[PDB]
Amino acid sequence: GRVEVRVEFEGDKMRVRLRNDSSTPVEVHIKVGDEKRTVTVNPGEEVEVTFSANDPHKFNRPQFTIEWKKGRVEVRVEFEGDKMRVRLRNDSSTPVEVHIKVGDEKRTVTVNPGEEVEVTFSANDPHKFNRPQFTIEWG
Ligand SMILES: [Tb+3]
Ligand SMILES: [Tb+3]
Ligand SMILES: [Tb+3]
Repeated sequence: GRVEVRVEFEGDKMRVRLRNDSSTPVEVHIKVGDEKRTVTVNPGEEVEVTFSANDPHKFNRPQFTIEWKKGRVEVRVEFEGDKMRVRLRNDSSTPVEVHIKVGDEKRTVTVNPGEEVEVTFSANDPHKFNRPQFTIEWG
């Protein structure tokens, strides 16, 4: 299994592309401020989710929840100063590799059931954090 989540912050828009390269349908929840969007991604399927905000600063702390039907992986991104914090919580019965890609930086962490992992990324240039992407891998 693999669920690919790509984010682009092109403008007043957060685009999220979700690919389910696994054999079970996943439900994906995204929260940014007052707006929550929710989508089923069937096996093989790609879905685009787009938030708008006049003030693009309201996209500071987006949360992603992948549900398999229990089984949830929660991913919170906190853009604070020159740093991007990524907090991964695994609430399933099985470990998950999370591969993270922010500009040049590539980073892989295992997350066992009931573990929370925080990875911090640095930027010389806050435009490094404009197209962050993460993949959750299971079995
Ligand atoms: Tb684009
Ligand atoms: Tb539902
Ligand atoms: Tb469920």
